[PDB]
Amino acid sequence: SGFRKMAFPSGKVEGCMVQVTCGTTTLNGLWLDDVVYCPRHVICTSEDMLNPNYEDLLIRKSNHNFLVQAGNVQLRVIGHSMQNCVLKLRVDTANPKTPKYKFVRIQPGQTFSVLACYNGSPSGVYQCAMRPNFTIKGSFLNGSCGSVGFNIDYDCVSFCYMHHMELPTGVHAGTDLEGNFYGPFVDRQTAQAAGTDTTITVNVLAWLYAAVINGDRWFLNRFTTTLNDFNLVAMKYNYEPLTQDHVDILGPLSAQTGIAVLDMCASLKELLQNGMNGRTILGSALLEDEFTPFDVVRQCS
Amino acid sequence: SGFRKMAFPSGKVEGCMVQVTCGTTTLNGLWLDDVVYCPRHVICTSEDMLNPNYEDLLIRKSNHNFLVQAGNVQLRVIGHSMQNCVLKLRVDTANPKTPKYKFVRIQPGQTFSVLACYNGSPSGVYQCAMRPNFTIKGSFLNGSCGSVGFNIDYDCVSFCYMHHMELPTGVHAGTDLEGNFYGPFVDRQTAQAAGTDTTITVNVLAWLYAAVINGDRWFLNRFTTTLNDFNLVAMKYNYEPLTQDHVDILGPLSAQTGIAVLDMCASLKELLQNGMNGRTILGSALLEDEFTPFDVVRQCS
Ligand SMILES: Cn1cnc(Cn2c(=O)nc(Nc3cc4cn(C)nc4cc3Cl)n(Cc3cc(F)c(F)cc3F)c2=O)n1
Ligand SMILES: Cn1cnc(Cn2c(=O)nc(Nc3cc4cn(C)nc4cc3Cl)n(Cc3cc(F)c(F)cc3F)c2=O)n1
Repeated sequence: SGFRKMAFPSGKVEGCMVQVTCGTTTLNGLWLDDVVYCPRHVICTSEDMLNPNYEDLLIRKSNHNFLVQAGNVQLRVIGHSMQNCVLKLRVDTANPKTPKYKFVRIQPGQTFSVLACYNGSPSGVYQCAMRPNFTIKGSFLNGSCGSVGFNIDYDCVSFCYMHHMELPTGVHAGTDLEGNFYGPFVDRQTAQAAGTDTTITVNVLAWLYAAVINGDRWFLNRFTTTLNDFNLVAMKYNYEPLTQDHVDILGPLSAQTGIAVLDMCASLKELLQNGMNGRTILGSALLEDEFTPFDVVRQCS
Repeated sequence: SGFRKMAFPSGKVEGCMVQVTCGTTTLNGLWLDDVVYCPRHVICTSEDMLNPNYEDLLIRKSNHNFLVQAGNVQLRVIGHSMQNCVLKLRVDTANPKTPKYKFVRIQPGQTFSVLACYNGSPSGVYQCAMRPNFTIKGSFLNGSCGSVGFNIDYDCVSFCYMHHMELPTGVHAGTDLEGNFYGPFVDRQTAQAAGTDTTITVNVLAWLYAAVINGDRWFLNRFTTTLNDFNLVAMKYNYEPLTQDHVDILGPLSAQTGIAVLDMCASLKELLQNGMNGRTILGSALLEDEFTPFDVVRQCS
């Protein structure tokens, strides 16, 4: 029993982080086989950071301009290329601890583990979700550029996020491991605004099922609603649309608990309309939306 | 910016977990140097589990009754001893990935990372606190016995918890790595009740400082209170006493934010008396008490 914000064990990823330095600019890189992946922002001097032309900046570089340090051992760069917003540095040594891995891009509403990293040294691990507005509400300080987000399936690490910058609201923006940004952001040191966010409805329902599995049932009721009558109220509360696919994905949880999805939706409608009234669900006083149906099944087996 | 429930990177601990089997009973063990540490409950058959006499059960065992599996490799047991509620199995192979480590016992109110483990295989990592009543609000399923909790300081892993059982309220009880239980619990398969819990006041104040560092200031006020007038109200709300040592420990956070501790206490008194009124602090709608002052400084550098 119990329900926590649970990350994947980070060991397989810790063994891949290195430090990348170009000039006096430094950040974190990801060493897989004989390639190091890192934000291309590393080739910016402090004067290039506001408005870089990255093609210009990189053609002025050679392999010897890149200092890669894997803990103690300096890795010799023997090639460099740029792929969208990530730089690829070929090194003369394959990482002997390279896990089986994939580069996957995730969807808004999906979760992943973040290994926060500073000067190539892992500092902490936490779980988060990609928000509907393509930001993440991370925890990152100066020096965290290049930290990665990932999921693990069996023994395969699916890398899905590489951290780039913090927006003025304190939320975070980055790319997939092919260098393509999540959301309408660009890798310049300029203030950029996140769009309006929404609440991930299917995740809230998944978490309510987790509560029932763990014996929190006070919010349940005998009522039911239709899909469209639910979506009419929820969207007044800045909730995203609940599709039949979302209802379908919630199937297994509905089966294990014996509570129909539209029955759970009637509970959520009342919680939205009435609040939670000095009560908690799984230790929280608000409706938690950063647990996917898969996360719930994973933790509530 | 940002503030999350952040665990330590788990790699150094993942490399130490093994599976221990005695008869048909199986659980997780911790392999450090040439010793495997695990709950002594493993020597119980299903019929011994309710009311074991562990000295009796163990004298009837020999080294060949213990199957230790480090992933693929079977470790040969060459000795066994029992220390309080943990069993020590000497093996013929030192763990080549043994980190620098210590066995430390933690205090109620202190936090640690949990590596949840099943059949010797790490599954997830999360952060939690030792509650004032010496339980932890973990997330554990069947097969998690022997999972460990830890902190990391520089490169040294300080092991502080080994998981044993789940209580009827769904909270969790275990021992330090010397086998001495936290709290008034015993390793028998009988229903045991946790005592009444309290809220960790110094941690709530630390988290309010974290909020101010992250720009959440709506709960601040121009008032101040005395230590004893604060403790009179807080204890009406099942909060633990705030000592001058607690005020002293909060010193650095008070200095970095320029908010005196008893000024922050006046904010907490109002939050307790008035509630939070449809507003959130660092993404939570209740007063979070599982972040220590050190956790805040760690994450809000
Ligand atoms: C508060 N915070 C939260 N997350 C972050 C991540 N982050 C970062 O770590 N570094 C950044 N700028 C750099 C300055 C450097 C100074 N030296 C010596 N080396 C440096 C390297 C970097 Cl990468 N930034 C800002 C930033 C990074 C980008 F990749 C980008 F495209 C635009 C940006 F404005 C940053 O956000 N900090
Ligand atoms: C739901 N939950 C949450 N945490 C836990 C931890 N936990 C556990 O993992 N196993 C336990 N009993 C066993 C049964 C076995 C069956 N086989 C084949 N092997 C087994 C091994 C164990 Cl250890 N228990 C119960 C329990 C474990 C103890 F160590 C103890 F002292 C008293 C107890 F009641 C358990 O709580 N489950």
